[PDB]
Amino acid sequence: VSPPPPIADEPLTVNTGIYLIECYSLDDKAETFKVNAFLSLSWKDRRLAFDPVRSGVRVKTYEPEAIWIPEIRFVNVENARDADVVDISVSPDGTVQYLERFSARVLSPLDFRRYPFDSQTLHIYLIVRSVDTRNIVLAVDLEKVGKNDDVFLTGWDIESFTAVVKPANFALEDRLESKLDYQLRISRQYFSYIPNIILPMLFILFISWTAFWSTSYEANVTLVVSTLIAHIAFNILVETNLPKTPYMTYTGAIIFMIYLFYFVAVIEVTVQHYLKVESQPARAASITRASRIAFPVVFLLANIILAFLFFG
Amino acid sequence: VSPPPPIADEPLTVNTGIYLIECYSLDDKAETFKVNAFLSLSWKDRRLAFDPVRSGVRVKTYEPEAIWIPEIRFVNVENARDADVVDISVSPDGTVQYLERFSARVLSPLDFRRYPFDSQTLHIYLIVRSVDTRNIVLAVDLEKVGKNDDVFLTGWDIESFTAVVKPANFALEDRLESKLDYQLRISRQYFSYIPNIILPMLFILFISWTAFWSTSYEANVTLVVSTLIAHIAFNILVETNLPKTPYMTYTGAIIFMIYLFYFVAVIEVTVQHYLKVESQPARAASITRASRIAFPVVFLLANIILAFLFFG
Amino acid sequence: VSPPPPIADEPLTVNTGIYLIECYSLDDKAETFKVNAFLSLSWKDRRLAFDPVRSGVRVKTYEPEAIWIPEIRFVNVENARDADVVDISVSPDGTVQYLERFSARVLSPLDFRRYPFDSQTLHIYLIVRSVDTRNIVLAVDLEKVGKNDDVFLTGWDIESFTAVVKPANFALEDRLESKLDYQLRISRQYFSYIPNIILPMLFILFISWTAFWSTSYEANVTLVVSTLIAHIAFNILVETNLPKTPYMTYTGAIIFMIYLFYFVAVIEVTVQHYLKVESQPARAASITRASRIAFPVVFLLANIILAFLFFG
Amino acid sequence: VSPPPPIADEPLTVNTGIYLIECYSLDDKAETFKVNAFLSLSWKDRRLAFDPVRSGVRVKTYEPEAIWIPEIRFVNVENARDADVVDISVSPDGTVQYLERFSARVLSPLDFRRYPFDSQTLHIYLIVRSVDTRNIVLAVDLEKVGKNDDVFLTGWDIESFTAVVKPANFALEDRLESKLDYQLRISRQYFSYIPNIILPMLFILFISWTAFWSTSYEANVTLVVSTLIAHIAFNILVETNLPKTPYMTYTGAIIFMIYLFYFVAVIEVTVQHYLKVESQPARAASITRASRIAFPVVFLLANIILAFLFFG
Amino acid sequence: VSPPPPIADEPLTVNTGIYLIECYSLDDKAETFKVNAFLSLSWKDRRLAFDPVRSGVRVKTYEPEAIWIPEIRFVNVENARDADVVDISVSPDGTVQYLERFSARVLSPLDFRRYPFDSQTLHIYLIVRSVDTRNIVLAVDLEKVGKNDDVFLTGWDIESFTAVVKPANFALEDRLESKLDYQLRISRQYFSYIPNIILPMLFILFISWTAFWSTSYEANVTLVVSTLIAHIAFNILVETNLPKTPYMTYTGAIIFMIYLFYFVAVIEVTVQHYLKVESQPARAASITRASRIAFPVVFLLANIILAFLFFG
Ligand SMILES: [Cl-]
Ligand SMILES: [Cl-]
Ligand SMILES: [Cl-]
Ligand SMILES: [Cl-]
Ligand SMILES: [Cl-]
Repeated sequence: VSPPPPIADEPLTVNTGIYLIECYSLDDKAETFKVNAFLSLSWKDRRLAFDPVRSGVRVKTYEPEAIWIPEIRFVNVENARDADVVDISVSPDGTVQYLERFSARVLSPLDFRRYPFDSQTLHIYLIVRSVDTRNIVLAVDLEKVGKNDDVFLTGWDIESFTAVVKPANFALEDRLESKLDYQLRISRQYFSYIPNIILPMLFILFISWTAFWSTSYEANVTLVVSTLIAHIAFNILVETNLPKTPYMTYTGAIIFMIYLFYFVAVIEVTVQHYLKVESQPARAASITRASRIAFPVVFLLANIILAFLFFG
Repeated sequence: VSPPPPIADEPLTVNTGIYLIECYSLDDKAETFKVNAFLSLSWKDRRLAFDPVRSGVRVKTYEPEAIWIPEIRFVNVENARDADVVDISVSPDGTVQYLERFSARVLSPLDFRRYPFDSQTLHIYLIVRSVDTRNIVLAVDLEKVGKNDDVFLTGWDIESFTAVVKPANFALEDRLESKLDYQLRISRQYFSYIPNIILPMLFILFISWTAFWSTSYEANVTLVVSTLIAHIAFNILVETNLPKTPYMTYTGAIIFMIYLFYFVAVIEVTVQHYLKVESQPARAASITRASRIAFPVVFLLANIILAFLFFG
Repeated sequence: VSPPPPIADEPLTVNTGIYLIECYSLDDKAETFKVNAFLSLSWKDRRLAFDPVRSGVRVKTYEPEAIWIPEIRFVNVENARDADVVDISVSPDGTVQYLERFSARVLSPLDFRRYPFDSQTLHIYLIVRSVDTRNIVLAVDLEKVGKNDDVFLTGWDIESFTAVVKPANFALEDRLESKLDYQLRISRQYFSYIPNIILPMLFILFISWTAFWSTSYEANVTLVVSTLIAHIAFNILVETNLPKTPYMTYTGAIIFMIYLFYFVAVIEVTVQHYLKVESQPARAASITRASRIAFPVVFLLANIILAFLFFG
Repeated sequence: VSPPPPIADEPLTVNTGIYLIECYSLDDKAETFKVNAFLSLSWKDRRLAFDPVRSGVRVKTYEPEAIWIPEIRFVNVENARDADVVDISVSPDGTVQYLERFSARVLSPLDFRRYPFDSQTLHIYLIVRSVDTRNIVLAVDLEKVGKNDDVFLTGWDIESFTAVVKPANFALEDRLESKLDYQLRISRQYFSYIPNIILPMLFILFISWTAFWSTSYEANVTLVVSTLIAHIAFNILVETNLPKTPYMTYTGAIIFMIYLFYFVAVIEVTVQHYLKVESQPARAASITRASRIAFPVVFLLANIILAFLFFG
Repeated sequence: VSPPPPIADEPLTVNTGIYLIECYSLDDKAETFKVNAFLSLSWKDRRLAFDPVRSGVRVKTYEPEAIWIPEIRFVNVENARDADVVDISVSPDGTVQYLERFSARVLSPLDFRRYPFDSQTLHIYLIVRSVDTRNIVLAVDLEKVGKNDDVFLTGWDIESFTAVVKPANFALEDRLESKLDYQLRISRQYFSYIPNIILPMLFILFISWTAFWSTSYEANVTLVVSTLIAHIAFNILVETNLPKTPYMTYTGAIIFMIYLFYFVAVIEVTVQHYLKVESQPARAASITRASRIAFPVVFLLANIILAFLFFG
């Protein structure tokens, strides 16, 4: 119909609230997730007031096409939400209670600096646009914000679901707008990464390090290059999941360090064989004895330094 | 129109029933499946009673827009169901029979602790919301719950399809709700996993174990590392299907144990060669003779212990 | 409007017919295909009879919303068909001719016991439900069943498209139903499988068998294990297409037999080297000479036996 | 409303024309492509004639629901086209001009006998069905057939877009139909295939051929088998794109020939080693000297013969 | 209703403007992206003028079905946009302000000549078609063109979003059309490509180059061929992302050069062994000493020349 008119100049306040039902399909590469929740709205319309005694009823039920309903939209969605109306009720003083169930796909950036052990915050933005006759603002109803106990995300742990009470008011396309922020905090389940990726990689590296206790050139070459091939296959498998980022991450640094270590091991084997052929066995023995202790200690120190750099 | 009014205060009872027609597209990674079934509803509306003699008919046929129909919704669905109405009939006393055919996608968690030999239970939740004038509850009609004989799931065996008679009543968004639980029990067909994965892996391990009957260092190195590469390829192929879980599974433990065994075999080969070079052949012979018996027995004992731990 | 009334008690007969236009997207893993065809219906309604002389016309054209049309549904479809009405015409005696074009996705199980050389039968089920005032049955019009000459399936040969004349009548949800069966017979084009998979595998096996003409342990080990790795890669590539079945197939048996042969070849090489080291060259020579003839003959006999078992 | 009536018996002629705007998503495996074009129709309706002087206008604009419009359909489409009406105008003599923009997915078979250097023809079929009162035929308007200059297909070169003027008239479902044929000629861009696939394969084969200048059995075995593994990986990568066909193609023949060459090279190495061990060095030298020249010449001759067979 | 009439002959001017909200899903292989933006339109209709004093209002709000709205379409879209109307307001003099929010998928070609370090320009075309009574042209409103500060593309850096003020007027299908061009400039984030692809490839090549400091034929063969296999795997992984182009790119040239270098290294190893066997050690020593310096210098010079050719 038409937005309600003020007494003198006051803005119209709409109280909102979101109750989560389902959360699924978190795509790391596309930075998307899908949601299924309740949307609650409430405002005051004095034109709908009635006398309970004369009417003989306490609550009046309306239809969406029979009264004025504010237009609320989500900002970071791929398309408009698929919503259906559940209930509309009017109090004797004119207060309207609105409820609906929707479904939508949300876009939200992610941070991968600590990819196996990272935490993320997902954002949902609600906006309303002011009409040429009235100014509309948004508020938060704290008793209508929550989530179901059966909400589960495959691979993540859900911590909290709150909202920022203070809205943001600005001007866009020669009109005023109000924005609300709903935040969902999640943590990644990293248990499966240890025995699936972390430990076999260490085993393969330790297997490659056995060339320092041998003097056969062909066996050393075979060991080191074959372990390198296995490392390449594991790196391809891991990289199939991580997206491309404009910064450095923990896993990428570790993989690059492993490549560097393989290169240095090849150089050491080559040097030892060259010295042995040149009839200098003592120097080659000394070099291989040094390397036997040098490689693991440097690996451990570099890993400690990287862990401090990325998590400290 | 409007919900029927009670005599004094009694709640309105709606009898439900689901008859399965199709079941397909069980996605382990997404924890989803698709369904195609009949939905049956029945309640009492005294305002629709008629006299069979005066009307000359026994059953009156209505349209969905001409009478009041309760709003029933599924809880764990990605979107609202696609339904069409099949038949609406009214008995002379006012009893309404409703039938429809729908299609929907259901979300349900799965347990993978015994992944090759596991059984699952799938859940379908039906809910109804009470209106401001009447209270509505849900019931189960046992003669209208069942499934077709041609219902098939690719890779699973269907056991039963029942419903929990007792509903759950609670308060949500300042209104009362009633919930029903439909359970479908399935079992995985594990026949194909044995000759496709289990036995070739054993063959490859046995091939790698042949290095204990040889004294050539290069051949032993080649055998063990190449078998390791084959193991890595098989592990990648198997892991392409299993999702990531916050707990330990049977297959993952077995794979990790195989990696450990390969590492120990490499260490044994390296030790034997080092002892042989150092002019101590008897100690190397003794070690290799011990290992020849030690490896299979330990493998068998560890497999028995793991099987008891996960299935006992 | 309302279903036509009988004279005394006779059921209403609806003559059906399906004319195929397109067939595409046969998914072996999902056991699905898509269709695009014509649906023809015909029945008698005495309330629509007219006099050709008075009206001055021979055929009267109606609209779908102006007369009664029976509700026909497909049983094994994922969703309801997307149909549009092409023509409705009424004969002077009351016979109605109905035509429409639809599109749908069909679910039908497949048998993979002879996967490269198998034949399949696809099923389409038509059902109708009886109303509370009349009983409805289904019939087949043989002059309206057929297919286009340009219907093609990628990888299959289309043989015939017939229908079972006799319908199935039963009771479901306290009402009578009639079901018709349309069958489409197809055969797989197996030409490409021979030079793409069958012959290179034989070449690789023959290459691995060359180790029986050599006495170098390292070369034999390299040959056999590298050919095993190639076999594993080919097996992964083949298995990417075949779904998982609760029974044994031809290809799986062949692959398992090849794995067994590789294991036995490794054992033979190991035995020959062990005998040679132990200063028993005559026994090793005899064993290798025996194996040279033993392996191909056993392979051929096992292949003949398997072929007789699966196709005889 | 109703189709226009003839004077005595003449059929109704509809002039058609298609103007291409976009062409994209050519799927070789599914044999599909997507289109976005204009559809133009024109016919004569004498019931719509008006006097320009009395009306004071030259062109009258109508709505699609206010006049009769023929039903035109595409034959080889997966679903019905998504169309919207752009303009309807009527000339003073009764000639109607119709314009619309649609989008559709087309099915069309492809020929892969010369897959890297092949040319294809894509087909679009337009059909119309005759009503019980009038006969309708199709014609081609040559001034309204064309394509945009920015139409591009990823990986193909567009040559021409014409139409066959002569329609095909036949009887289907007891009615007459008229069919038109629109053809689009395309050519594949084969530039990228040379340096990406063709030349590295030749390099690998030449690398494998170096075993004829050596007398070390182990090195020869390593070279040949490792090059075979690389060939298998390249063949898998190439075959990921080509679909399965009931005939032989150029690429498949070349790959099979390369497999045959690898097998013969293995046999030659094995024979040379066996002769050398048997204290017959001259015969092995002669054989290897012959093979050094024999292999490339036979390869070149076989390639020339295959090229003549497939392209001559 | 009907387009507004001119005074004598002037064309109707429509001022446009696009405000970006979201940009996502840039597919390199399909050459597509998705957008979510505001569309603003403005024109003059003298038939809607009113007197503010008599009406008592300053702005009049209409509905889309109550007034005439020009038909604006996007040219390079896969389907018609999904739009909803936000606001329609009319000034006292007759100026109409129109606003809507849409979503669409755009087709735009890309250039890959400098694929890791390339910049692209994306194009959005707006068109309008003239009616038979009035001529319509398009203009740009510079105060309504812009983008949000939170617009992000995964893997790209957004630089600017402007529009070409001058429209293109031409004739199509016997009517006049006007076209506008909106351009979006983006730059690829190339940081991740260095440590993920560029440096490990250099490490592998350097590892393969170690064969010039050895005289063991078998070890050299193993090193070079295994590094070649690793190169093939890396090349497959890189090529999985780049589409096929009718021209040469930087990455393809580099990969082809690496293949050439591997071939020449194999030839050098083979020559050295052949000379050594023929009792000419000095010539082989000289050749290997030359190659030790020759290979890296030629590699560096070729890389410099290629970089100058593609970027200079
Ligand atoms: Cl929205
Ligand atoms: Cl629902
Ligand atoms: Cl249906
Ligand atoms: Cl169509
Ligand atoms: Cl559009």
